[PDB]
Amino acid sequence: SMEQVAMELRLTELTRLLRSVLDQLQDKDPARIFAQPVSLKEVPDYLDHIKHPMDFATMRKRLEAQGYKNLHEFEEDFDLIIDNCMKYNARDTVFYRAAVRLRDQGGVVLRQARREVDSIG
Repeated sequence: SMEQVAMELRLTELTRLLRSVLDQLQDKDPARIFAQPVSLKEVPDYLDHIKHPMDFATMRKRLEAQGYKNLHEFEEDFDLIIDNCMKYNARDTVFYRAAVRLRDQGGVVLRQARREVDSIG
């Protein structure tokens, strides 16, 4: 149907905007701490601690399959990256501190993304 096409075009355009958001957030992680999944070879107990692991590569795979239907879904995954790190790692660690800085910096980006998503529809 034409309606299904129009819906698909909106999803495609959302995907464009989320790719630009994703790039901007990942620039706020210049150490590449959150770039890839935590390795279960190197952290064999991880899944005993963290039930829903997340990282920027995993988000990028979902994004490229047009797997985020709305900004809320995308933000959920970004928040997992931060929140998982802040639980597994202690306050005095480079990992935790990196997550705090990513959260603070990413907030700004996400605030305007929400306005754009609402504005353009």
